[PDB]
Amino acid sequence: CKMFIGGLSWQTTQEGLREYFGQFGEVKECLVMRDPLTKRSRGFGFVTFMDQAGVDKVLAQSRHELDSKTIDPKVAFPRRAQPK
RNA sequence: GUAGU
Repeated sequence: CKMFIGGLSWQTTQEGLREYFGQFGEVKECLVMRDPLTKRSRGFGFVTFMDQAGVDKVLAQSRHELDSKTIDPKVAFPRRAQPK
């Protein structure tokens, strides 16, 4: 599982991602790659599902939209989470 | 308003 989420609004948050992505399955993780000085979302983030069956639905649907902006969700390039 | 560990 795990997906990159492009085309977001500058008003989108990772709680707002969970609010939209909870329609396809329970999310295991959500992120928005925002600037900490200007609070701009950069127009993108990430979401992980508790099962692949939520990833399957997000790929199978032809269009997505959050805060009146067309979003572009896709399979995430592999990475390793760091402990803290 | 589009690539993170």
